Order: sequence, then C-alpha cells, then structure tokens
Amino acid sequence: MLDKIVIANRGEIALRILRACKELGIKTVAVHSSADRDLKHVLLADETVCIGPAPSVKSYLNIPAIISAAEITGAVAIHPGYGFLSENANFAEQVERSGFIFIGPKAETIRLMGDKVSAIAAMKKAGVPCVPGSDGPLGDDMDKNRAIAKRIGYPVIIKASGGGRGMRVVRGDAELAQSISMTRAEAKAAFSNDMVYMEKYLENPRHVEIQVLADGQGNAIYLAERDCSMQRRHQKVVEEAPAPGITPELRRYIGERCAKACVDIGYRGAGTFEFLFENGEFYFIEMNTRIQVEHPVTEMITGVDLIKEQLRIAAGQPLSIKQEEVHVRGHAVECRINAEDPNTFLPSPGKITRFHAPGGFGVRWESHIYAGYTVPPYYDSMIGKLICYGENRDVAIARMKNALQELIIDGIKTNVDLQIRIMNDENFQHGGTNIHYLEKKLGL
Ligand SMILES: Nc1ncnc2c1ncn2[C@@H]1O[C@H](COP(=O)(O)OP(=O)(O)C(F)(F)P(=O)(O)O)[C@@H](O)[C@H]1O
Ligand SMILES: [Cl-]
Repeated sequence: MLDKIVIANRGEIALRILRACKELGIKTVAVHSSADRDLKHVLLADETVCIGPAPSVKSYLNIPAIISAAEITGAVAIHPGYGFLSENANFAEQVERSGFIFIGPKAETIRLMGDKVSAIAAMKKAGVPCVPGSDGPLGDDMDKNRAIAKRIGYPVIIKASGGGRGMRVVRGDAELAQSISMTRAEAKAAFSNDMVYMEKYLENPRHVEIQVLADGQGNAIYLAERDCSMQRRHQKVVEEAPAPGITPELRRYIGERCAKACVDIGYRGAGTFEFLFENGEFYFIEMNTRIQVEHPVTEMITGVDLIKEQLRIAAGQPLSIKQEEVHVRGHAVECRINAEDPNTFLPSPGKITRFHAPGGFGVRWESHIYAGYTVPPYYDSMIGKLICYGENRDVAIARMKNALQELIIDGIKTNVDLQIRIMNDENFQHGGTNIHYLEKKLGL
C-alpha cells in the first residue's frame, strides 16, 4: 500500500481524497496556493507545501511545482482530483517519467479519450453505441461536408475534437459552411487544434453516465449509472443514481459494453462513460478518465468507496469486488452548492459568517467550508456537495428538501434556494427531465 501521496487539488475533493488516505494509513501531502493556507484539508494534512500564488497557472496547474513537492516530501504518487491537471496527458506522463504514480489511467489512454474523434472511433470499434457522424475529421471541401450532412440527416451539430465546449447546431445547408469556419477558428484559438467533426443532433436527450473501475489484473466493472440532466450552460446542478426509468436490462446492456471497452483499451482506475439518452437508446459522447464531481451518488447506492478503489488500483491491488457482487440498492441525489449570485450566476465570493451543516440518516455533506472561512475569487464557485440517500427516489428527494432547509451559509449568496425549488419542481418529481429542462424552467 502507498506510503505518501500528493493531493494535487483543493476544496471539497481534496478533503474527500484526504479522508480516503487517512482511512488507509496513507500519509498526505497538501499542495496549495498562498490563498488556500486555511483550507480544511490543508489544516488536517500530514505535510503541507505552498506551491505558488493564488492564480491557478502558478499553483494548481504549475506542473514543475507539483512535481517538486512530491520530490521534496518523499511522496510516491499524485492524486489529481477533477479539473486542473486531471485530464492533462502531458502532466500524467511527466509524473510517470519522474517516477511517481499518477493516480489515474496511462497518459496514452488519457490522450486517446481527450480527443473526441479518436475516442469515438475506439468506442465504435469496441461495440459501444455512438452518435451517427462523420467518423473522422472534416476537411475544407464543402461539397463533401454537405454530403456528410445529408447522409447523417439534419439537424447536425459541429464539434471541436478538443475540449468549455465550442459547438454549433446546423439545421440546413445554408448555415453549414459558416458554422464549420466558426467552430474551427474557436478551437484553434482555444486548444490550438483546429480539428472538427460532425454528429447527428439530438433535440431532447437525457444525460446518463456509467461509472467504471478497472484494475491492473485485467478486471473491469461497471457500477450502475447516474443521471445529470439538470444543467445550466452545460454545467451540472443536480445528479442522481440510479437513473429514473432505466431497467435492470438496459443497465446490464450498456454496462457490459462499457466494461468491454475498458478491457479493449487497457483502461485503468476510475472512469465515466458519458451518454446522451433518447428514445430508450444510448449514444456515446465522451469518456472522463478521472474521478468525477458526482461520484458520491454511485457510492451511496453500491456501497463502494471509489476513491479508496483508486488508491488500491494505483498500488497494484485488485478491485475489492467482482461484477457479481455489485448491487444497485436504494437511491441517491446530489445537489451542488455554489457561492453564486441568484440573478447573475456569477461567483459570489466572500467570508462565511455563520455555517451549519445538515445531518441525519441518509445525509452526506461533502465540503471544506466552515464558519469564518473566506471563499476566494480565484477558483470555481462550487463550495460543497449535499448528497442524500433513501430506499427509493421519493425518500431521497424528501431528505434533500429537509437537509437543504437546515443548511445554513450566511455571509455569501448561494444556490441553496434554487436547489430547493428544483426539489419542489413537479417535473423533477416525475423524473426523466431532459438536458434543456432547467434552462427552460428559469427562462434562459
Ligand atoms: N449530438 C448531440 N446532440 C445534442 N446535444 C449534444 C450533442 N453532443 C453534445 N451535446 C451537448 O454538449 C454537452 C457536452 O458537451 P462537451 O462534452 O463538449 O462538454 P464537456 O465540457 O467536454 C463535458 F461536459 F462533456 P466534460 O466536462 O464532462 O468533459 C451535452 O450536455 C449536450 O448538451
Ligand atoms: Cl467532474
């Protein structure tokens, strides 16, 4: 078992990872910016190293600084969390070249799945259902590009192969040329890569993703699914597991092909296969080769600690469970808590004056915040995650409502009130709302 790791992240997920390490007797190294000296996980850690000033580029994206910390503390591995460098192939590779364990997949695998064209080709090859598309990049020949639009059939969507998002719906030949030029130029200026591709556009899909784990002994398993349809500007607001309306037959179908994909591609560690789900059909869109924000819902309904499994896998230990031992039991819902303005949706940083966490049965609170903690302006608005579990969806929802009424966070503006409205929303209670629902309810 791993002796000592660098938690190369901050806020809630850093605390999340810290608790996993403590449980397993792993020593913790908290790397942090000068603005994060008083983070809960920093104050609990065994060793702390300050890697640079507030802005991410000189702290949480500073590759040399994070590797030095590892070297000077005698750490053996680096857990990158989500965001920051977690999907950075160059970083994972430098971690490996320097002789530390990247808690995550092989760099090569990260690079394969971080380009959408090559990711879709691999999934398609492994029998995972994808969206009909160009199946390869588009050149600058508009006669050919129109032929591809007709073959797919309108509406189509144009998409950068790298990845905020940068996409364009097209509904006829007239808008096609101009939508390609613009998408192309916006990917050149963003990821330096001007490659684009075309997919069939789905009007009312839901977002359903499959959690997987794969170890170094050939084992690969799926841990049911999550629905993260409730979104704003393509940012998830609420996630839940299992996904309403997914039968055990569908679960077993899409899960088995996700696991087979892992085997074919030599995947390792925790991963998420993201799908658009419409008319009872799954269509692949993206693989996240990392732990995700919304992993605690899958944990509540399976009993499997996903972070601890990451640490075990990275150490050479085989998965603690087989597929046959994974049972979906009950139902969990996650509400993201954001230090945000209720009318602008721009971050509202500031000093938390009073704080109270909810508690009780089936209630799990994932956050670093505390009374007197200042939320800095330099990072994401998500200060916390509230997860509620119940024997069925209706119980999970009802616990959420009460847990929210109890959550106290004074001194800054938060989305607690908005979450409460969504939990009271009669369509959410029916289940199965699409990815556009939250924006149509708010009028955005
Ligand atoms: N074929 C399609 N039809 C309709 N909508 C689509 C299609 N493909 C993508 N989308 C939209 O784009 C979103 C995903 O876009 P994209 O994957 O580029 O964002 P990303 O930021 O890369 C991410 F969210 F996936 P992640 O942060 O998980 O990587 C979906 O929520 C969906 O609304
Ligand atoms: Cl995420």
